[PDB]
Amino acid sequence: FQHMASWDIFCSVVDNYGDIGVTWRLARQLAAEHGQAVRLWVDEPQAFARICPRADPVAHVQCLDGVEVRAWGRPWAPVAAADVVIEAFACELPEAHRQAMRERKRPSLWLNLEYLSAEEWIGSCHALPSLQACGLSKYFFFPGFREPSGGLLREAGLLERRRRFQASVSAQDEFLASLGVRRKVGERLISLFAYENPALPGWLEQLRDARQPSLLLVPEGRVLADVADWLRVATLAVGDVHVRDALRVQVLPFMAQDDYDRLLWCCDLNAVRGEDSFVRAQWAGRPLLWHIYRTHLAKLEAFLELYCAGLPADLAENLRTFWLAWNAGGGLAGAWEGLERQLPEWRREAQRWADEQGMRPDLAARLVQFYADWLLEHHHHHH
Ligand SMILES: Cc1cn([C@H]2C[C@H](O)[C@@H](COP(=O)(O)OP(=O)(O)O)O2)c(=O)[nH]c1=O
Repeated sequence: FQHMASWDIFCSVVDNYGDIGVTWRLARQLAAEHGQAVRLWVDEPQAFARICPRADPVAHVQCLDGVEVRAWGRPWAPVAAADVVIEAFACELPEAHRQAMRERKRPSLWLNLEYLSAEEWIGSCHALPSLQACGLSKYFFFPGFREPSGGLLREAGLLERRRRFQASVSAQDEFLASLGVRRKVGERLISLFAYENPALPGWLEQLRDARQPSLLLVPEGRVLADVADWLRVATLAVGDVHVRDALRVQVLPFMAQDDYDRLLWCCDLNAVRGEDSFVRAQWAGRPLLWHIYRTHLAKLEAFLELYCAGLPADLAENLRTFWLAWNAGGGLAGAWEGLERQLPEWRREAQRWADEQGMRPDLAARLVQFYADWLLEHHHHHH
C-alpha cells in the first residue's frame, strides 16, 4: 500500500513556453517523486511538444513520465474531478469541472498557482483562502524566494547532480559535443535566451571588442533575428557559427527541458527570461541575466534587492545597472565593462545563492504538504 492523491493541473498557453514549462515540471515531479496520479490539461499541445520532444502533439491523451497529458477541449468534455485541482496562473476552470469538484463527497482542494515574485507582500497572501460563489474556496499559492511562500520548484537531488556535472570536464565536453559545440581554451561560454531586446547590439559590440573571447550560444527562438541583424546575415540556422573578433556566435536547437539545464550548467553566464529558465539559471549556480517582458519593474527591483543583498557593493551596483538597462533597452556599456571583471566573484556568490535556496523545502513538497494538512483539517484531525 501507498497513499496516493489525484491532481488536475490546468494550463492555458497564452504566449511563450514558461507557463507550460512550469506546470509540466510540477506535474512530472508530483508523479515521479511523490507517486501521485496527475492529469495535466493543456489548451495548446504544440507548445508542450516544444519543451517535451517525446510528446505526440496530435494525441488527445498520452502518458509521459507518469503524467496523463490531456488536451483541454473546446468544448470541454466532462470528467470527474481530482482530489486537488490546480488552476495555474488564473487560467479559469471549465464550468463542468467546478461542478464535478463540488459534487465529490470530499470536494476537491482548489489551488491557484501564482507567478513567482520576490516582492515581500506575497508572504501576506500565500495560502490565502477565497470563498467562491459556488461555495468552494480556492487557495492562492505564491512561489517565493523567502518565507512565508510556496518556495521554488526543485527536483530531488538536483544540486548534487549539478555539482557532479560541473566537476566533470568530460561530462560537459560530451554534452556540448552532442549540440555540435566545442569550447576553446580560455573562451567564456554565454547562453542567450531572451525576448526581442534593443540593448542586445550594444552588448554584442562589447563582447566583440573585448580582450577575452566569448562563445555565445543561442537556442533558436525570438532573439535570433536580432542576432542575425547584428551579424548582418540574412539567415541564421541551427549549427551556424559566426566569428566577430573576440565573439563567436553559434546557433543551438531548441532542446528538451533537461538538456537546457545541462546547457545552463556548462555556461559561465546564462541570459534567461520569463519564470522557469530564470529559476533554472539560479540552480545552475552561475551568473545570470534576466529578461522580463515589459508593471514588470516591481518584480525586477524586488529580486535585485534580495539577490544583491549578499554581494559586494561594487558587484551589486554593476549587476543592478546592467540588469535594469537590459530590461530598458540600452545603456549597457559602463555596466558590462565593470561587471565582466567581477564574473569570478559573482560566480562564487551565485553558488552560495543556489546552496542557500537549496536548503529550503521545494515547492512540490510544499504543495503535497499543503494537501496533507488541508485534508487532516477538513476531517478535524490532529496533525
Ligand atoms: C531555450 C530553451 C528553453 N526551454 C524551456 C525552459 C523553460 O521551461 C521554457 C521557457 O519558459 P520561461 O523560462 O519561463 O520563459 P518564457 O515564458 O518567456 O518562454 O522553455 C527548453 O525546454 N529548451 C530550450 O532550449
